[PDB]
Amino acid sequence: PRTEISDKITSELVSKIGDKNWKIRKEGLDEVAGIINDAKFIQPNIGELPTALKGRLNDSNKILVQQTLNILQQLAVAMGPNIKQHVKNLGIPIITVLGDSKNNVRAAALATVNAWAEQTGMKEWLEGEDLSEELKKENPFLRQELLGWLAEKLPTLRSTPTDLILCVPHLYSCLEDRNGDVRKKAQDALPFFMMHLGYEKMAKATGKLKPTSKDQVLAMLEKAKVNM
Repeated sequence: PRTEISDKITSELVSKIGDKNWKIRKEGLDEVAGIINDAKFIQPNIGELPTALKGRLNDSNKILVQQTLNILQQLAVAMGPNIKQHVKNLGIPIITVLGDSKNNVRAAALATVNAWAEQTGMKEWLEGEDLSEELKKENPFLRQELLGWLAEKLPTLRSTPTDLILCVPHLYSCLEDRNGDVRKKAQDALPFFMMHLGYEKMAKATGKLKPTSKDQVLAMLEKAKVNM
């Protein structure tokens, strides 16, 4: 079977990963990468590792954010579909890294959520309020990347996205975002939202907008109704 590595996740190791000295944090993360690669395939119980890694997704040293993202990629491949058990606790915090100002860090975060989605499908990622609460944030890097990801994943869903409607008010915010790339990605995503929600549901959601915003969004909606 797969190897259980929970007993490798010791108090000593978790303590190193959270140390105040980056060299000791790095030593801890280096060890974790080695443990997973040597096991190759692992059981889903990874002790307190998720708490330790969540704590490094905003490390002051960007190389340790990158190292943590690579370890999260290892975990998806090594654990397989059982990594679904960790999506809400550990996967969603990866989404916040799409808001990094460093292009190479954002790129690694996107690759990481895609590596997980290959194992888990998109259902857990789109369920409930968690993703919409990230899209809500006025970070143009986060909005851009998340809208791009939605446009790519929405036509491939194996389960109806129950809570896609929760993203809609923030999608509409993005249609008028200050950032032009955000506006472009929101426009790209619009028809893929509509394929699941339908026009009337999306048109109803414009009620909460100010009259000027409501007017432009409805016009964008009419045009996407061509592709229906």
